[PDB]
Amino acid sequence: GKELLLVLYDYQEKSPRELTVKKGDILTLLNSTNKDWWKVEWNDRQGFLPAAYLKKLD
Repeated sequence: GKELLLVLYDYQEKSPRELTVKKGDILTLLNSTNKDWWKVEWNDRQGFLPAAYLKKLD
């Protein structure tokens, strides 16, 4: 029950609740109810990334 996401562009965190990711990383979607910010899971981390940086793969 994992909805996968592709990171489209590098992103550097701007708060302690955000992730830093690189283009091509594959994440899991946790919550898409905010149009601008999605909560995601990657490695052992859970945090936010801007929705514009992500593509749903399912």
